Amino acid sequence: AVAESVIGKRVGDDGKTIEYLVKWTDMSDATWEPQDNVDSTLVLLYQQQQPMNE
Repeated sequence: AVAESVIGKRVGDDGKTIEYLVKWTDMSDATWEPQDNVDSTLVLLYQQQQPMNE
């Protein structure tokens, strides 16, 4: 339950993403990365993929 590891999306960080998945460095499968701008620092990046507008 901390901001450390974040690497989960339904695709790659190139130009064809699909969905958000957040994975911590202790309890994998927490919240979400891509469509999840509830951080703006660790997610927004993996969300660079997702405009966070669905």
